[PDB]
Amino acid sequence: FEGEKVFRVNVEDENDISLLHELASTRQIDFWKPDSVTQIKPHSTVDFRVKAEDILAVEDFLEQNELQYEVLINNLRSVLEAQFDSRVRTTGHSYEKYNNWETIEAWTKQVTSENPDLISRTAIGTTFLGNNIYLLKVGKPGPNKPAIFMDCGFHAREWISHAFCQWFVREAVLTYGYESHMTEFLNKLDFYVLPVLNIDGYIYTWTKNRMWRKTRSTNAGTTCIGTDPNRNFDAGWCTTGASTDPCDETYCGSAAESEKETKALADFIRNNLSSIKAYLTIHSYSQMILYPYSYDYKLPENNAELNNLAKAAVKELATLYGTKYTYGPGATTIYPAAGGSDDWAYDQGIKYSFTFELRDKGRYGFILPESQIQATCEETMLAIKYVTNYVLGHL
Ligand SMILES: [Zn+2]
Repeated sequence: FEGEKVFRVNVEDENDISLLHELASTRQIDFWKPDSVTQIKPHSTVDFRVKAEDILAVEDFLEQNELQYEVLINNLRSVLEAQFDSRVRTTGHSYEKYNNWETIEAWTKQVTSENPDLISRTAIGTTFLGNNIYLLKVGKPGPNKPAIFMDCGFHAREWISHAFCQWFVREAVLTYGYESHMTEFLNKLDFYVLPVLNIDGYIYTWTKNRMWRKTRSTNAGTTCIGTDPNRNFDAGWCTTGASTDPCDETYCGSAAESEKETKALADFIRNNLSSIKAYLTIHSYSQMILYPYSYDYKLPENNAELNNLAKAAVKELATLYGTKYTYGPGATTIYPAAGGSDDWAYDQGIKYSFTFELRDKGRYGFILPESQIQATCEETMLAIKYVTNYVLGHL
């Protein structure tokens, strides 16, 4: 990644959109925000990574076509080399470092072993490569308990999301019995926490390509690997904002739930639907709380409720470090995109369904340094606990 840059471009009108589409047809562009040229809406900004050999051609294109831009990251190599800046020295698990899959997997076994009265672990299925997909149930044992479901690591490169699910579990077990809200939460409900969904992809970001997003499944008739798991669910599947080309980063897959990982998640949720009252899915970056719908311009029946809940959660998050989040329906932040898990869960009857996009706002983008894990998780905890308390009181 030596000499690679990440650009941000201001798009005003449809002319700017088709210009970016033409640029992306001329050079290989890795869209960071949103996920593809096809998800770009008028009056927004767009972030994308450019290869070293393409920097001058891209800059020339932006300048001569009068697209206003800035360089977010001047040398991606420098940012990548600076990501591992944790002051915690150890080769084992740390909640303040990014942990590889072998380490996270060992952590799921250990944290469960150490806290059997608060945590149980199951494997809800296996990935394309045969890795167990672990799910942790966090709560004091009891009958007929409602549940909140939270997943992290849909997208391989969004490392802060995987880190957050681990932090959440730590907070649940260490504050139970000591902080009144968490104590009430674990007594009355369970959290189902899926710390990494896209395990094969996550491994790939550690071993071969830090910028990988998709699953690692094969596709018929092409060398292009993987499906976008957040375009693989049965929600207006593959009708908008995605791609039928396996070589695209938003490939919807060969069918809804074609991926072992997404099928395992959808099966678990269907099998547990009477219990699950909220669905929370954790991503990065851009500091947003989004709710349905993304697949269509239509609004959910309880739009006013979801908007108010999102507003309150965003305000609660800001109380800690002043971090600013935006919020709203998915289809107001990007061009409509089909096949999302938050939309799917909502259409199953789960009335509280939210996507969280964590820090930052583009300074480091996906490559958030370890030194920000703690503050990111701390403030995010406030929003999650706020949503939990709301859900508990609105059963
Ligand atoms: Zn994501």
